[PDB]
Amino acid sequence: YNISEMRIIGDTQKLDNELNQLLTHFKAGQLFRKTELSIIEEQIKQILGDRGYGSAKVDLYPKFNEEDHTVQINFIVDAGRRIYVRKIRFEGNDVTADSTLRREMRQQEGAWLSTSAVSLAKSRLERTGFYETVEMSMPTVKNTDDQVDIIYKIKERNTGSINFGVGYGSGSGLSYNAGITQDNFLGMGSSLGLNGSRNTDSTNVNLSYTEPYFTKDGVSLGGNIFYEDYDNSARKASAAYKRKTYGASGTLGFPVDENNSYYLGLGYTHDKLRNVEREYTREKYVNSMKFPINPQNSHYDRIQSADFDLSFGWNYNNLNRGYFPTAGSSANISGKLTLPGSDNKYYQVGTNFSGYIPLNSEHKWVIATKGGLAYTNSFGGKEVPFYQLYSAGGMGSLRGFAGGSIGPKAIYYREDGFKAPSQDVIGGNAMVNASLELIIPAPFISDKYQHNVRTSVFVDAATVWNTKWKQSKADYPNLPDFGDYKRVRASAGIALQWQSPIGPLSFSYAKPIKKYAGDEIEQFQFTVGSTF
Repeated sequence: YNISEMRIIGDTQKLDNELNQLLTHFKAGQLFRKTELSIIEEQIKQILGDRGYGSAKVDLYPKFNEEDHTVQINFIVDAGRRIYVRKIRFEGNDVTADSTLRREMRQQEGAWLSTSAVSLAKSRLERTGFYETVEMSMPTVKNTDDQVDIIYKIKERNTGSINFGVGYGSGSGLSYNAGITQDNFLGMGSSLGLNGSRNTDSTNVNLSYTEPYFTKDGVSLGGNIFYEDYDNSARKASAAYKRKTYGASGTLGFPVDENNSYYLGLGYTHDKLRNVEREYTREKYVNSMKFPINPQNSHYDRIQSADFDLSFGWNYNNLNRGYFPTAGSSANISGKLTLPGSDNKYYQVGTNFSGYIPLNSEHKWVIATKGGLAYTNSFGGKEVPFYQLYSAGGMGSLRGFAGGSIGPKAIYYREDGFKAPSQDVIGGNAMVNASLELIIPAPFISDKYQHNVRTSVFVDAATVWNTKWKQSKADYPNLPDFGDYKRVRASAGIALQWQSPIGPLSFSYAKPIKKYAGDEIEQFQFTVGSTF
């Protein structure tokens, strides 16, 4: 029954200082257990470990009194010699690189052994994915004595992957993508990938190179070269056009706060447009760039450009979970700008926010909110390139409205012309959207699989306008004020989502609470996706 005191006995070398306090566990009745005496010993043999003494014998050998019924516990500490690390080396690394492994090393050479930063480095080596096997050695550098080399013996491993996805959704339709990837290319710890994918709207091929380092301090250098073939002809986010673009880009990533990060990028991009059936606001751009038109031609003599751009962003993530966060928030601040050598001459800036509030110790009843702000303008007597405009609608912006159904309408030519107001969304340079939802527990489902599904009731609301439409306002008194930010739409609905064993399904039934004439309403919306 119980214990008197604990004086921490043993040897040697001023260890009794940081050993004693305060892991001696002052007192509060001083209980004692059979299996709870194992780990306390380990706590001490680690304090020595970081200080140079790996080998350490901590012997719990308490002697009890059968009269006073008071166990006098005793720390019997054999602290061994102080182990000095000469140099660390690797073997089995046939393809890798002394570099690529000696980057995850924390322990320093010609320095006292710290068996933690050492033991934690073998853990850092694993979890990279580069090796199947990582194991360390302590051989003692004969003759010396008391010095050690610590070797890391790795088994290289297939760091090449191939991957496919297939998916279907209300807007987007049938989607698939494939990609091929070699990590640790080529023993340098970077990653090279080939990727391609298909929407109804585009096919996009993409070569990308990622250097996680570039600076010792973790700054990343991403390279990307890409081709996109966009074709918009099947929609309502008509004001259809065809765009073919190629480009290439380097972007610097900065890993600051685990919850925060920045990036800076430069990129060159070349866009080529065909079709483009010639409408009012677009013409303003076509002329802005002084390409020719010449009626009786409908459509434009094809349009081309590049486009050196600068890019900066900031990324905040709290979010207590990968998917279905239950608390925390997340946010982004991003900006694009075209540089002196570009055509086009414009800038973009954006901001999103998503946050989650639980009403519960439980976390089953959560209130979530989301808001986004997007704004483009141009300069140098140039208009914003019309294919760079915003629209809202659909999951992600305004449920119950079809994708890209919210924004300024096109006005095509009817010779005299530009008195053929259309339903087609041509898009705008200012977007705001926000959303508020109550996540409630999923009925019928549960209890073990109750995560994996998220039921909710929401209100979405969005608005897309053209800031410059004032210059064109009169001349079209019988069309709405396309420059009025107040022509906000909104909806309310139920929304189900679930992470099935085949991939993520998410559903939505939404009814509009505010629409405008000619708005395309798509109440039921859903996506379905799989990856292999």
